[PDB]
Amino acid sequence: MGNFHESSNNIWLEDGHILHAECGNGEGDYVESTLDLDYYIGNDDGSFSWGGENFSGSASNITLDIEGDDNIPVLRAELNPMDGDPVEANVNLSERIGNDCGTLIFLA
Repeated sequence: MGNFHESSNNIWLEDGHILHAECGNGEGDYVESTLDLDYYIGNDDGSFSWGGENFSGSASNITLDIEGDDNIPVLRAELNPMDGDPVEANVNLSERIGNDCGTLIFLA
């Protein structure tokens, strides 16, 4: 899973596409890393898809909010499906987002 959220600091989103977080390596220090969703996440039928891209290309007001008692970075934004009428999509970055040696990585 994307425990990186639990082992990372300053978790948020910029312009709804750029991710920033300080993930450690193990020695005891933190490492500032970032990940691009515009090339990692896409829009699948008005929903979020892990491993896609250009998700924002058909989305609006894309922002990341915390949800749960464990503080899980959830990205919510209105996506435009192929059928019609945009639907509110919500994806938890922690779902498939990890931190390798402090660097931001994706669960593949």
